[PDB]
Amino acid sequence: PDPDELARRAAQVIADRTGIGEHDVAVVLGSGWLPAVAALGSPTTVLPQAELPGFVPPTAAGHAGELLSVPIGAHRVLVLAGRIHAYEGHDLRYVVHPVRAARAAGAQIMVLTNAAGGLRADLQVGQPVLISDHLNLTARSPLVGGEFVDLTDAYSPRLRELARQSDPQLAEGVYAGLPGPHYETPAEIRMLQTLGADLVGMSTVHETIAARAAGAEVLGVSLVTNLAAGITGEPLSHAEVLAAGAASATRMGALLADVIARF
Amino acid sequence: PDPDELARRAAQVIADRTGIGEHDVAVVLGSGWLPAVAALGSPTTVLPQAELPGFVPPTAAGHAGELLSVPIGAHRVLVLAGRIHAYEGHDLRYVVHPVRAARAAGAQIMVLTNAAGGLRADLQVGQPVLISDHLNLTARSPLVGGEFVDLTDAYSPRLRELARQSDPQLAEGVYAGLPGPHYETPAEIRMLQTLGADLVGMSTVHETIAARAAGAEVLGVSLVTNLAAGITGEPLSHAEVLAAGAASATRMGALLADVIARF
Amino acid sequence: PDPDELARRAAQVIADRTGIGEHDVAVVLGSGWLPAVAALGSPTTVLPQAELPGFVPPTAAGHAGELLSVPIGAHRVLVLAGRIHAYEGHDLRYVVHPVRAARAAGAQIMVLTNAAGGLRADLQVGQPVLISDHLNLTARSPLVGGEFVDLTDAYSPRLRELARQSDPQLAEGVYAGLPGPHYETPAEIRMLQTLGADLVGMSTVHETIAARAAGAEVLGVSLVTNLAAGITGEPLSHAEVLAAGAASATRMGALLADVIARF
Ligand code: HPA
Ligand code: HPA
Ligand code: HPA
Repeated sequence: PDPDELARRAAQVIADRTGIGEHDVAVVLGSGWLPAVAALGSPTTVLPQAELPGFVPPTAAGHAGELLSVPIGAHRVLVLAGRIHAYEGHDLRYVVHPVRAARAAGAQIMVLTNAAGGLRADLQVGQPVLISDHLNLTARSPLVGGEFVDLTDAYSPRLRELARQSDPQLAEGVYAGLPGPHYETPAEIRMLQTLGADLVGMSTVHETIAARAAGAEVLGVSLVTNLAAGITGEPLSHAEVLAAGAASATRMGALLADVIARF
Repeated sequence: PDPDELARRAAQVIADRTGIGEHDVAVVLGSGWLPAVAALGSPTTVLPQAELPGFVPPTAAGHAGELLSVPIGAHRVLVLAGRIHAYEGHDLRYVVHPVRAARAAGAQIMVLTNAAGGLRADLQVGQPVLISDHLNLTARSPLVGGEFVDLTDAYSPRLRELARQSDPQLAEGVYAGLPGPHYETPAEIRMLQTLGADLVGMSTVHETIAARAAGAEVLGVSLVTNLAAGITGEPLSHAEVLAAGAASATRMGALLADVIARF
Repeated sequence: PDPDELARRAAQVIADRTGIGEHDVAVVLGSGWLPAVAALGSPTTVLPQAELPGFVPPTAAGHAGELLSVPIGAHRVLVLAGRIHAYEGHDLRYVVHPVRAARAAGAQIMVLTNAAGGLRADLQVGQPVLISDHLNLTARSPLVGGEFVDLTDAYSPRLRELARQSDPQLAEGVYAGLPGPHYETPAEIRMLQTLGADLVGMSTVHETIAARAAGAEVLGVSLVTNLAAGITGEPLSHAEVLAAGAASATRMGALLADVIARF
């Protein structure tokens, strides 16, 4: 039950079931990014997350997602379809366990994807934005002892350059992670603008900190699924977030495959 | 024990005990606002909150307040005398249950009142200020699943206009909700000024988010009970907060009755 | 088990074991400040914190620190060697219990020391900085009822003047307390700069609020152990923090002894 022990055990199961000793990249799919899977490549192995140690919070029954093993270029990639966010009420160890288990299975790069509100003038709905840095505004950490991790270049600049070779149209921005699940007030958005954020969302920051803690590099990719509250007046809804996710799914899947191949 | 089930059950008790099928407005009284009750109108039914499902946190014995049924104009109003704030240590479901139960009893408008420190130059002690928007600075939410609520116009502009017809002297401002129960340092107040806040307090933000989630409109009213730490130098105390509440009680009760009548 | 009852009981043990009815000053040593003890003075009594009521969180076995009784000038000083921070996962009552117990043993002044990242241009590694005020950015409080404490001059200006008589080179600054244990991103540091912070760390804010709540004056002293993330590019590590602590230990111990003597 130490998160690191269940991570090791998950990796044993992954290697055993896939035949693959080392998956060197992993992908965590954001809200609304699920339809991008087909466009990533064809999975050779599909593992229910429930059949893997440490993925499911002990209580609250509910059909977790899948973990896919997908060849992308010269990489074997672990793709996380379905995830748990802090707003679900479970210990952060479940929010970040996929990262830790992927790391234990050999992932040296974590591609952490999300749905985000755009805060910056230039941003359009459907636009992918690389994460240059983050503001963790949750007052929490997935780390528990005296485990001090340096977050300078938490979002690898070189993976960034790598990504922009694949799509020179890729802007980058600072992502603010909030608890959710309520969206923000217009006043809260003006505040985030003041604090230096370009993107806003309810995930990612803990996955990033756990990745860094475990020694992996991180590429962060936001899909702008809406403009942030108050910027245009358009109402925010999860259905609208899923809808933007699904409209951009072939683009996102294709982008991720090209970038990952380039690693 | 689902908060929505205890809300429904509370509403059954309310309708049964008051004879009133639908209370279409509710009022949550702020710290120090208790003496305003007399001035709201005469209650036809008084219900100990302890006799209502879901109001009292299982543990920590202590004499909760009352829920009053009060005719105000063409409305039957549920008035909450006594409440629980997050600084008490209980699950947020108890902080917001009065809102949810009022909603289940038919309230389509929640008048959420509070005591606040004034951050903006123009503000005087004893002055009521409408809440135009809020900064939730608690890192928490009363919502728990994937329950995504849009907080654009969380504080109904039209209820605002409505209120100002009753008292054209009503300024409005952005309210920052903090955890408490310690008051703020002068440095924290300068920070809140930078973040765009006009008012500061230890309640309200969760009641507002739960209201919106449940489909009610919100009118937020702050009594400025003191200037925020560092602005004038005057020391902050709860006795001083209660004292300002009590000095302004007839004014506040009268204001609320007039505004509510106008709904 | 009320924190105040275990505080009283700890003070009974302290007075019994030291022979000293009243220790009028206490010192809480920061990360990396442990080697400063020798330079404070020679302890007359050394008490394992485990032998004192309320210091150790019920679970998670681990060798706590010591509480030392040290004559410094005309004062008997309680010196805390080893402490618990919020990032350890324990209830805040354990983070602040040393303050409360010291107060119950007669401490009217708490010298709260820490390791901090420097955010302001002028700051050098190894430099002690007095805390003029704080930003509590944890979304938490060590206070639990309706216990409202005014934090105006939480860091006694007069103790400040007192300290600067001992070392006229002492700059002062606003300290931001964050949860940790991950260090900050460069974007988070630019945000803290915007919010008015000069120093950043993972302790102190709760000890200060508990001190004030209990009626003690506070002197806050940060050792700048590194420049904050992104300011110079230098990587942050706990080993580097301990190393700066140890290099500055004789200076810090000597400074504290001189200042405390002057009280
Ligand atoms: O605007 C947003 N805010 C918070 N989370 C989100 N997830 C998608 N869009 C948003
Ligand atoms: O100044 C304040 N700060 C926080 N809460 C308050 N409640 C009344 N006044 C205040
Ligand atoms: O830079 C810092 N940030 C947070 N905590 C710290 N403790 C020492 N230095 C630091």
